[PDB]
Amino acid sequence: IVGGYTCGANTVPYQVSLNSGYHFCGGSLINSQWVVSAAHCYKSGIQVRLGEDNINVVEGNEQFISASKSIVHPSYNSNTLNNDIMLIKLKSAASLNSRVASISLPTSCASAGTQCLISGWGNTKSSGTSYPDVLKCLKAPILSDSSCKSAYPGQITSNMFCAGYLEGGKDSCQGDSGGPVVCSGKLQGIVSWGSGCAQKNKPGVYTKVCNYVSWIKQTIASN
Ligand SMILES: CC[C@@H]1[C@@H]2[C@H](C(=O)N1Cc1ccc3c(c1)OCO3)[C@H](c1ccc(C(=N)N)cc1)N1CCC[C@@H]21
Ligand SMILES: [Ca+2]
Repeated sequence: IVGGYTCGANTVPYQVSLNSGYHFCGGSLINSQWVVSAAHCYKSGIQVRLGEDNINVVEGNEQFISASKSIVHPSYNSNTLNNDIMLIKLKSAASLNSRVASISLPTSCASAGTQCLISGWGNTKSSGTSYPDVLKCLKAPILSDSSCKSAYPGQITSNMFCAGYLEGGKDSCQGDSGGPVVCSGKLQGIVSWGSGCAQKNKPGVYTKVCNYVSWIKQTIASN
């Protein structure tokens, strides 16, 4: 997260760290046995880490749970990043509490100007790599489709939206991928891609989760 603020420990209880010996992606807990992340975060050997603040220190409230399966959207396209979403099933159900909790799926898509909360443990600088220990937070609005498509002509599908600041200086970045964009208490986005981080006129692009709710529900029901 570039230009954000320290969330505070366990203030974002649905936030997850995907770990393979190191943090590589975020995710969101959507019930006690399933996580939503980005398709481009796919790998084998994923451990899900719940209840984290400092990812480098065991502080209490952590639960480490292996992924038993990862389900990349079958129409995910690695070139265009269309359908950049993946479901992860936990080996065992998480123990839900004040500090470990699920986030609701949306019943409707969010409109432009909706202010959202984006969080993660990714890079906090644009040019240069500085990773935080603790979870960072950023408040950012959803941009209009017209502004999104003028920023990234020809690259924006109906399954994507832009959020952030055209003036720059505030954005998600490397390591934030697959993390949550939560607006009015519902999961509306997944950190997917962008052009650098926090560059002027290059806002972040996010998977539009409201387009996948039935897929999510049908997939979880059958697995
Ligand atoms: C694996 C994808 C990679 C991903 C994300 C991204 O931007 N990519 C580049 C990419 C790939 C294909 C594309 C694309 C961008 O635009 C159209 O098609 C991602 C990324 C980069 C920048 C932001 C951001 N500024 N909000 C958000 C996510 N990077 C960081 C680490 C993983 C890598
Ligand atoms: Ca920790």
